[PDB]
Amino acid sequence: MMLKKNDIVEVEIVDLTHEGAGVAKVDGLVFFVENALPSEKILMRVLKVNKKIGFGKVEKYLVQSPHRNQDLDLAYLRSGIADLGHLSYPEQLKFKTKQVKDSLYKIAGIADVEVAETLGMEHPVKYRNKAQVPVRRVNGVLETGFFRKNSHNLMPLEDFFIQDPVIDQVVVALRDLLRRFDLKPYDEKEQSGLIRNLVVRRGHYSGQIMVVLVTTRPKVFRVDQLIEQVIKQFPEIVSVMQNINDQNTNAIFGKEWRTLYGQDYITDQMLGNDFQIAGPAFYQVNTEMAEKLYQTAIDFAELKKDDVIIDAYSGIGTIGLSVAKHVKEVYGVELIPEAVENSQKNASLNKITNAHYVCDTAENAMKKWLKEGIQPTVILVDPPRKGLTESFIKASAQTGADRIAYISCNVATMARDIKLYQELGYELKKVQPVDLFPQTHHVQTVALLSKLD
RNA sequence: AAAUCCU
Ligand SMILES: Nc1ncnc2c1ncn2[C@@H]1O[C@H](CSCC[C@H](N)C(=O)O)[C@@H](O)[C@H]1O
Repeated sequence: MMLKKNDIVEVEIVDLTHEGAGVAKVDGLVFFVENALPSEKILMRVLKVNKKIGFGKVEKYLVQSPHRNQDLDLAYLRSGIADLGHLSYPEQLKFKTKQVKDSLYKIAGIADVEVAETLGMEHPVKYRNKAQVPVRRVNGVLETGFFRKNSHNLMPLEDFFIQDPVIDQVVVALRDLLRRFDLKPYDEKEQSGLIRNLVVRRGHYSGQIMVVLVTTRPKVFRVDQLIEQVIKQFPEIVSVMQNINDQNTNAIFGKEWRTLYGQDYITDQMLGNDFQIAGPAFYQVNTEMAEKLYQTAIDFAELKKDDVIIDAYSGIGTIGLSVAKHVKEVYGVELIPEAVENSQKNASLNKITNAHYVCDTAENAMKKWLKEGIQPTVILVDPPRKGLTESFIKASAQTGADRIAYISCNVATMARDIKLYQELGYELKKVQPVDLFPQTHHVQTVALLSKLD
C-alpha cells in the first residue's frame, strides 16, 4: 500500500524514541506518534508521509498501556515541559536505563559494561530550582506559562508540577503585578512589547530567591514600585536582576545584565559547603539528585590525599570545591566570567586555598596545563549537551591521567566521546544513570573511564 | 544547538 496525509490506519507501538515519541512500522515506514507508549493499539492519523520515516497522531485508543498515567494535569504538560509524564515513574527509570545501554551500543560499540539501574527520586515532583517562564498576550490578557513543543504558542499555567511550589507562587505573583502595572508583554511576531521572559532561581536548602526580568528595552516603567511589592510577598528575594535582549531569537538572555535590587547573586548549599550563584551562571536544576550525582562521581574517582584533580567545565565550582579538602590540588576551567568569578569566591568562602581556576574554553586550558607541566591524576568533566571536542579528549589523554569521570546530560555525545577515549587507551569501567530530570526524556549519567598500562 | 517546553 501507499499511505498519505489524513489516512487513519491501525498500528501497534513497539518502541520509544529517545525524546519520548512512540515508534511504529507500517509498509517500510517508521512512524513517530506523539503520546503513544509501547504495546498500545491505536488508530493512527497520518500527518506527514516522508521517504523513509513518517509522523502520526493518535486518532483513537483501542488498547492503552498498563504503564500509562491517566493524570489529567500531567496530560496538559505532555507536549511541553513534562514529555514523559504520561509514562509511569518506574518505567521512566527503566526507559532511561535502556537509553544509556542502547546508545553505548549503537554509538560506542559497547555491549559488556555495567550500566546499573537509574537512581530515581522517592517523590519525583516539585524539584526544579530554576524556572524560565515566557510572558505573552493570550486572548487580550498577559499570561505566564509554557510553550508547546515545536512552537512559541504560550499555554497559560500556574501549577508547573515539576517546579518548586514557591517559584510557582512567585511567577504567578509577578504575572499579577505585570497586569496591575500595565507593562506590555512581548509580541514575537509583531516585534512589540517589553516583558519577554521571567527567570526565577531559588535555593534548594537556603530558599534565597533571584528574579530576572528579561526585556527588549533597558527602561522598565515603574519597576522600583513593582520590585517593592514582591519583597512584601516574598522577603526571601535577595536580588532582582534585569537582562536586556533586543534581538529576535529563541535564546533567552542577551548581553547586558543589570542589578535592579539587592545582591547580584543568591547563596545555596551543596553537600557540606555553600555556593554563591549569579544570574547568568549555571546551577544544577535538581540539587537533591545532583548531590547524589556528585557523590557517585566522587566514589567512582576513588580520591586520595596526594591526587591532583581537574574539574573541567567548572561552573561555580561545585564538584571541585566538594573534593578540594580531600585532595592536594584542584584545577578548574569555565568559559563564562560570572560563573568562574563565583567559583573563585566560593573557594574563599569555604576556606579552600588550593582551588585554582581559569577563564577560558576547556580545550584551551587543557593545552596550557599539558604544556606548562601539570600532572593531573583525575579528570572530572561536566560539559553541556554538545559534549567534549576532539582537542580536549586528545589533550586530556596526553596528560597521563589515571581516571576520568564523565558527567553528562546527553548520552549521545557522551557515547561519541567515550568511543574516542577507548581509541586512546581508556577502558570504560562503570556507568551510573541518575534521574535529575523526572517526568522528562532527559538522562543524567556518570561514567568512570580508567587507563590501561 | 542554546537552555524542563523554548520549531
Ligand atoms: N567550551 C567550553 N569550555 C569550558 N566551559 C564551557 C564551554 N562551553 C560551555 N561551558 C560552560 O560549562 C558549564 C557546564 S555546566 C557546569 C557544571 C558544574 N560543574 C556543576 O555541576 O554545577 C556552563 O557553565 C557553561 O557555560
